[PDB]
Amino acid sequence: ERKRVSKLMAYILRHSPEEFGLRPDVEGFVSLNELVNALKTVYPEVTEEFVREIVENDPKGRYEIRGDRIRARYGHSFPVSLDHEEDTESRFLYHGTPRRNLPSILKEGLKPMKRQYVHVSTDKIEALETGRRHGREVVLLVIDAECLRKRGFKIYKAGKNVRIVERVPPDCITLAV
Repeated sequence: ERKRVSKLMAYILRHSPEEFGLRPDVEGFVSLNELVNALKTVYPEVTEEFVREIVENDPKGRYEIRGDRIRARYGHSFPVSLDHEEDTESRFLYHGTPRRNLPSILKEGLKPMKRQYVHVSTDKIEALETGRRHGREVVLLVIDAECLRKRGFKIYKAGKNVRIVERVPPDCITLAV
């Protein structure tokens, strides 16, 4: 039940709020009341406290509540003005992806694709688990974070391990494992 409701929250908060009549503010927030009411049209037993539980217990840091408003911290496919802190300390960052994507990435770098930002991770396991969602022969990309910063692509702390960055040029990918 938690996972099914969380997946619908991510759909609403990252991709298609307008399908439920919701319009996030410029920071990506909708009111908690609005979200609960939207979830109840699919899952009527859902309550504000069950959503609050999902947010508190989420292992990746998917969601953020500020008072009576809630957003997804990352993953959006519509423009959002996020106020996340910059990651200045990480030396290496990681991105897992199916091997089938590697030829394009070596030419183009990582691109945000359908999302606003490229997503990477401080954590090798999480990076690989993310890649495995997409396919079977996952490669672990090692990314030189200082290479990104030097080129004006600041990295932001979007989640426990999740990091977002405008893009990753291929010169900043040091290894594919």
